[PDB]
Amino acid sequence: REVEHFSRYSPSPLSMKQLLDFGCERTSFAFLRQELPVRLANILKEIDILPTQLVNTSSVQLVKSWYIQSLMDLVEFHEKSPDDQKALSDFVDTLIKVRNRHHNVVPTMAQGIIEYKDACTVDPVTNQNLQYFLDRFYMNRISTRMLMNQHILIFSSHIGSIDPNCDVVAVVQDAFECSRMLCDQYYLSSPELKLTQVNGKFPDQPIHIVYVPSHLHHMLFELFKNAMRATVEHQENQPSLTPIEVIVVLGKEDLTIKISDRGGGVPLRIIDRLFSYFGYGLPISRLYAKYFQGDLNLYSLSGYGTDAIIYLKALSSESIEKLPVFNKSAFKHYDDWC
Amino acid sequence: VPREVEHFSRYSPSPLSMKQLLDFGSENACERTSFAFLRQELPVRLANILKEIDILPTQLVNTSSVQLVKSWYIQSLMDLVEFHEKSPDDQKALSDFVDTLIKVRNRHHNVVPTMAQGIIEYKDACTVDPVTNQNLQYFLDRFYMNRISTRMLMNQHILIFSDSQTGNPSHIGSIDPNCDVVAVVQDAFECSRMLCDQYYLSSPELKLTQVNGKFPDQPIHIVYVPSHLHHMLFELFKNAMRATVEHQENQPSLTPIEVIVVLGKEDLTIKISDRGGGVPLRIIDRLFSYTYSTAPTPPLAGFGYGLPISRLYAKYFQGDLNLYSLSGYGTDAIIYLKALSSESIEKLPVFNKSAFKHY
Ligand SMILES: Nc1ncnc2c1ncn2[C@@H]1O[C@H](COP(=O)(O)OP(=O)(O)O)[C@@H](O)[C@H]1O
Ligand SMILES: N#Cc1c[nH]c2ncccc12
Ligand SMILES: [Mg+2]
Repeated sequence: REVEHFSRYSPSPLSMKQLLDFGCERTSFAFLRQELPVRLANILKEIDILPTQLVNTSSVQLVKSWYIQSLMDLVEFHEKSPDDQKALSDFVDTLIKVRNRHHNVVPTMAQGIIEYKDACTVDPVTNQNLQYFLDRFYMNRISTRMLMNQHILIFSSHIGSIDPNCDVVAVVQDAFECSRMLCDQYYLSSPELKLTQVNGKFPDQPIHIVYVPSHLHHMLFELFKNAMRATVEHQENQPSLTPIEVIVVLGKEDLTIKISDRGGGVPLRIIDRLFSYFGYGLPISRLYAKYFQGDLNLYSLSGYGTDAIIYLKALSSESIEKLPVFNKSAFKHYDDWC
Repeated sequence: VPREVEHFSRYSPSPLSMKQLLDFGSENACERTSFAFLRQELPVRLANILKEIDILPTQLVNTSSVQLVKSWYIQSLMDLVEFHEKSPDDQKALSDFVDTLIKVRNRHHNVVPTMAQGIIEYKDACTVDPVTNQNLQYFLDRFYMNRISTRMLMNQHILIFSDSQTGNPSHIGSIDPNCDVVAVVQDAFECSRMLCDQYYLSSPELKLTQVNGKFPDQPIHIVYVPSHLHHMLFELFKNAMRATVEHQENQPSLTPIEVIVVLGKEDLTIKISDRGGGVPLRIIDRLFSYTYSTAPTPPLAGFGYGLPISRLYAKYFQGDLNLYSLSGYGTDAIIYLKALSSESIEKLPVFNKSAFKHY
């Protein structure tokens, strides 16, 4: 019942500036007790149009059961007053419970997908719909986790998960070292980092933007793992490893990071496969980039190496949630060239 | 439209590979067979695009420029259908067919500027331009790709079977089976340099590197149409040179344009890198719209055809062209070409229900 009702609302996207300028507990409580059920209900309605053999997997049934229970947990606060202190404190406890309940959503959904794909025939249309759904499902989770964690961290130098002066280069170095450690453990060697930076907006000044560092770290860690693996495997018959070159550029509207390796590249024919849905790190990393209207692209030189590029909005006011909405256009989405 | 247009528009174009075009021009060279194919295929391709011309905005179709293009295509279609009664064994028919292709080629010589002129007028008289009108962008990709394909096929026949039009001795028609990619890069760069020097009295240098992953240390060759490759590189070099000079105009020297040519198992990839300040990601898509240009409309820049037309040439044989920019620093332009001639297959538009739906 509650699912159908709240699915009629459209999600309300927030800017990073809103999350900053705002971060009153009563206001956050009133907003989130409405907004989180809306987002949960919207994606629940989309789960119901997936193939029947996929929805009936124990994994998708778990996700659906968790999301429905969290929606009901949150809807129960609509009968409470924002002035009710126990309700404010219980709301924090409930968000923590919901976050704990959703801790394993990503690997559980992935398990359902893998089980369905391995067991059943998947026509090309269905395969494209699964890509469409998974992008939207995982973006939806990124967004609910973002909002809930903001309220938890603030009300239970950063404003919640947002660093208003994110040291981009420092995140790049941290993500690279994380990948380096795993590369050394597995291969006994790893490429070095050759980093340069260009502050076009503020010449010679350090590069800072408003951003969620954990998101940026996730994107860079995944790209570095892939670039290090490609370098080591492509150059296994070599004494030394070519470095991974990174340039960080702050323009007027955009913050760009380009990661270059000489790991042999990938044929253009199959480059898109890397973004197909464990092999989920790259498509999810692109979701993180697009979440606040950024983007993540790969362009490879098969036989030589690969360039990975992250785009982020440089202005917090333009960093607005990109949210999926279950509406006529979505349902409809589910030969002019030879 | 004439009955011949309606009839032949019902057929789908038949795409060929460069391997076929090569074979049909050398070992499998049979003038009769090429005649039999082209006298049907060229009407089909002309009729298919003529149907899409009819559904353009009435204010655009009625420009003298578009009406002329339509009149040219119809006459060429009629010229070709007149050969449907003749026998391939008729040597006079084969000779007349060559003469007719030369006539059609000369007639279509000014199609691209004529169509572009029409778009310009339709923009001044109605404020409608491909930048904001997705239907016009959609049509122009298909119209220009269609012309690329018909010019390709007719030129192949002319340059192989005509008495006086022999083309390049080392080529099979317009196809170089051993295209020296790096040599075309250098030639295109020099062409762009000469034009850049006339607008700015300076031009960046070329820093070229090459990697033959498929045949290490060997010169990089693929089967390709060098004129098409030259056009793409020339347009991308013009863009990189303008961006570089104007962005570094207060600097004692110019950073070079860096080019890497890589031959892999399936791909030939050319990346052109500049330090010309880059482009905001927001407007990246706008860049590939016909007529979009940050320069005033006039030539070095301003007509806004470089990127979309160059992308058409790349995609014509299943390649691609992308642009990735670091706003505030520079831009990487990347060309992808198929390394195998058997996979270099014509990418052709077809007029059908799907096409009609897009409009
Ligand atoms: N390498 C580059 N660096 C910066 N901007 C570029 C680059 N290449 C293209 N552009 C932008 O894309 C626009 C469209 O380019 P193009 O289609 O070649 O037409 P034109 O060169 O006539 O403008 C240009 O006006 C320019 O603003
Ligand atoms: N992300 C990423 C990658 C960066 N380099 C790569 N080389 C081969 C395959 C994937 C990648
Ligand atoms: Mg240009």
